[PDB]
Amino acid sequence: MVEATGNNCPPHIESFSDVEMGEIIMGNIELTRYTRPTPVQKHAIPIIKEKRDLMACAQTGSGKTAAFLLPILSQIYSDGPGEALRAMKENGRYGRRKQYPISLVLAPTRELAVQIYEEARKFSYRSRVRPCVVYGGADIGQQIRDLERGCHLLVATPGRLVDMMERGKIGLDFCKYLVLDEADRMLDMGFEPQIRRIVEQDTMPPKGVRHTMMFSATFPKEIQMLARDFLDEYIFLAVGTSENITQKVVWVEESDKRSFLLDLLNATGKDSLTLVFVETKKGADSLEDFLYHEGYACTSIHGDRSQRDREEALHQFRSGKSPILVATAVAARGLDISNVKHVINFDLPSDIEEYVHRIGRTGRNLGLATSFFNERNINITKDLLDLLVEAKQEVPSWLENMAYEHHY
Ligand SMILES: Nc1ncnc2c1ncn2[C@@H]1O[C@H](COP(=O)(O)O)[C@@H](O)[C@H]1O
Repeated sequence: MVEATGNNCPPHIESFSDVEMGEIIMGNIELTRYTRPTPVQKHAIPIIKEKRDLMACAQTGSGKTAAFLLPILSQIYSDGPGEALRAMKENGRYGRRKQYPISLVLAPTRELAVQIYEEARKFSYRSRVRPCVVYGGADIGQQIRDLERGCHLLVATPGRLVDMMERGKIGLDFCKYLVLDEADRMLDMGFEPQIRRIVEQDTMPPKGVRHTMMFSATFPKEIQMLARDFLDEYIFLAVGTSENITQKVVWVEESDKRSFLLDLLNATGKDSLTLVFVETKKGADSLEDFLYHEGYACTSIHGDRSQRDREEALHQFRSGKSPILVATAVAARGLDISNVKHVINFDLPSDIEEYVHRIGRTGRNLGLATSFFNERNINITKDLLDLLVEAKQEVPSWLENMAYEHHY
């Protein structure tokens, strides 16, 4: 889970439409095919939309890039500087030869800057904002020519940005959004003097005028001290498994799933915790009852359970008194369940996205996900095949077969 702490902290959201980001952003989100905000996004988006400074301890895989880009671009579209007044300000003797970014994102490496820039383009599509990216280790002439086409949003490595500033190619006078991404890694690389020259020693509006966000995977003292210097009345956001997981997919008819489950639980040793996902609340109650009467210590959680029922279930699971948890996915979202050795998709979900999040509960090191598949699940065939192949897992032969069927 995610915790956010500070004075008057805006509450989190559940979906992108919970804040009014406008039609350009919302249409771009549909093109990007994000369906719901990740945990860091759920917190960071309303924080940024409310114009609050943010210190976020979060890493890659978080969705931290869109967590900052979405609300920043949204604000620029909603209430960015007036076009014509701004052109008067930026038009020199030779035309627009120096650019004045509304938003600056600092990043440690060319590879990270480029990723942030590519995500920005996904969200700046059909808007007035042209993002741009500059980085060390590549021809500067080329970058300067590109800046001249427009950077309302500039992504940059710190050394190359200082170079651009010294050359008079970039002005920070109107820069209203500053993001430091992987701030820890930037300090590790010795960029702090460059960052201080960018932020404190030139023309960037000071904290409380500009809006500032910092992201790092770690939070040492030096980062807390940078946050204190750079951030005004900020909120502290702390976020609490990829290929550590063996994935088994087996063909199981509905009337066979309980028996198949028993065999899986019989092969379980130790105190290994098992998470069993089912489709429905009824399904959860019914399966927990079957297991109890079969002599298994298990518990269950779903949406119609009280907060007390839920706390009691988690207590037994976490002590390992009842080392099998039966859950609907909607019920498991948000609660802390880590040391799961085995995730069982007793029923598969309709979307491969939900599949990925479910199996992400095991091996945060060794982990196992076993999924029961039948005719009800034809619709995820190709996406599941793509996922298995990508993770270098065993692909059932019948799955590759079904994947290419044009007759059934
Ligand atoms: N709401 C979302 N839904 C699905 N994928 C996302 C979402 N937000 C970010 N991502 C993806 O998550 C991955 C890691 O993002 P990041 O942590 O921003 O490096 C990238 O592939 C993003 O495109």
